[PDB]
Amino acid sequence: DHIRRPMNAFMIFSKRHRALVHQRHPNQDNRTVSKILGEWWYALGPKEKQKYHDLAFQVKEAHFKAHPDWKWCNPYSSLRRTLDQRRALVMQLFQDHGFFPSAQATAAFQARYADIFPSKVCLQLKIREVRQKIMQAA
DNA sequence: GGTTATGAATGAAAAAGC
DNA sequence: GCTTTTTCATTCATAACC
Ligand SMILES: [Ca+2]
Repeated sequence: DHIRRPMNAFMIFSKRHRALVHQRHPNQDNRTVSKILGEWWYALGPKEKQKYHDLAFQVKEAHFKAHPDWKWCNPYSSLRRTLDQRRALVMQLFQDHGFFPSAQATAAFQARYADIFPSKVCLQLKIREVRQKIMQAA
């Protein structure tokens, strides 16, 4: 039972609305529920979204007040050309199967470009990075 | 300056072993 | 088929890395 990491705005939103999403989608597993929670979080307006950011701020403040000494712990030329190519392909994946493509369509996308994405975690990260970057500019 | 990797909560699905 | 352990989907914050 070490000192945990404080919840962000989304993890607070997930803690509250996860049981409601599972009620409205009972034949879809928890990993798919996480895809729905993220879809709802993007759908919120600045009014309701700021409510959870303000709630996440107080959690961080109380966390430092309770744990004052806690610390947050954890080809070169063709590298940028590769990264730009990876983001462009994930852009096509979203416009072809939605921003939260099914695990099947995501797996088939990985195999179609198995050379560009040498692993599943490399593709999933790029799916999350590109999607989150589009939503901040909306 | 830009990118990668991590851990926060939660829980069905999978793996392990029986 | 059961119980217990391990996977992993999600955004955000962010240190570690390049
Ligand atoms: Ca078995």
